[PDB]
Parts: sequence; C-alpha cells; structure tokens
Amino acid sequence: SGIPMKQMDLELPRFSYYPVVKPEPLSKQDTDILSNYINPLYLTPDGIEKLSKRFFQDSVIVLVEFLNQEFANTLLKRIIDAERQPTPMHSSEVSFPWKTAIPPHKHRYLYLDHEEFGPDIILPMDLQRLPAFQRWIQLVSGLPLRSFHQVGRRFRPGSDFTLATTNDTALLEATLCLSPGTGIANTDNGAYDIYMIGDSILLSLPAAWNVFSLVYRDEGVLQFVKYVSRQAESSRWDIYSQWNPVAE
Repeated sequence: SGIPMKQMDLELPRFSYYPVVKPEPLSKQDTDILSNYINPLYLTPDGIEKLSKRFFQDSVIVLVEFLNQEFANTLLKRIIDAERQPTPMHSSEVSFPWKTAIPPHKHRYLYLDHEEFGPDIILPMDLQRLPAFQRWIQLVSGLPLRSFHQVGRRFRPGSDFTLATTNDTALLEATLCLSPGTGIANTDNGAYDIYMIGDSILLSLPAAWNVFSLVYRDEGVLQFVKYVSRQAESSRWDIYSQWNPVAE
C-alpha cells in the first residue's frame, strides 16, 4: 500500500511517436542517399541480406564501423571540440537546443528532441528520419514498423544515467553510439547499455565509437544506461530510437 497516488507528470523528455514509411525494397536513390551516412558494407544487396539473417537468428546485431568514415570524421571533430569545452553541469550552462532530462531520481542526461536539426547539434538526428533509412531498418530487422521516436543524448561523467524501466509491448530498439573517449569505453566507469529480465542480463553494450546496435526488446525487459563515473573523463554520446512493430 502507498500514499498518495502515483503521479508521473514531473518528467522530461516526454516522447511522442512518429509515423514510419511502409516497408519496401531499397531504391537506387535510397542507397545514394544512405551512402552519404552509412558504411557501404551495410548498404549492398548481400550485405543487407546478411544483416537480415543474423538479426532474424540472433534477435540482435552490433555493427562496428557503422557510419561512413568520412561522415564519421566530421562528427568526431565536433564531439572532440565539445569535450574540450567546459562540461555543462547546470541547466543554465547548457547550450541551445540541448535540454536536461529530469527529475534526478528518474534519470539525468542532456538530450535533443526527435525533430531537432541545426548546424551545431552534433548528433546525426536527420538520419533515422529519412524514409530511406526507415526502409533500411525494416528490411534489416525483418519487421514492418508502425511508429518510432529517437532521442539524441549526452551522458556527462560523474552525473548522468538512466534507471531500469520496462516496456509493455515488444520494441525494436536501435542505439547509434558515438563515444570516442578512452575512459567511457571501460565498463568499470559504467556508460554501458544493459538489457535484463524482470542470470538476468541479456545484453551489455559498452560505450563505443561508431557502433550501431539493433535489439529486439521482448515485453517485460528492463533497459538502462549505467551511471557514468567521473573517471570516464568524457561523455557517452548516442542516438537512441524505439520502434513499434506492426504486430497483429
């Protein structure tokens, strides 16, 4: 028993879900578009077919060297530069358009809303909003997807985290990790992505540079990003997206 009633109003971000285009084969234009973002390794006909098979069989795939290297390089320079700057530890110190996830006992991290774009947002928020990508992920995951939302995130060291939460329905989840720090990559300092039940651990994904993880999240599975210790000396940068399967 408890008192008073559970009240969940005090919490940001609040994710709204967006429509996904219908599943179709990739066109020449689709691959032309995606080639400016993603490793050609993962865009060829047989490459995608090989991805489809590993995901069907394992219900998870982790892809090193995900983004096109030339593209990744431009992101790397920007992330290094941001890391050079004073780490914003107060809301008043956070640069537009970043926002702080609240309240502290639920989670803490800096984030970019789904639709966010601009020359100075560092994360590639436009990628997963592309119809071409939405066709790609449905092909790769073998799942027609009804809707989705993405969030660009920065987990500052000695501060940021998410706590374990459950999903009522099954979700397809993707995390594009763009964390180049040496410290963040060491799971002693946390920052790793966990999936577990109710041993319990299903997946443990360390922070990494240019790694794309795709996970079939069964209903009732716990998920969270482990608290980033001071000793990390750098942030975990990623984009986290959840997709609702067409499933009935």
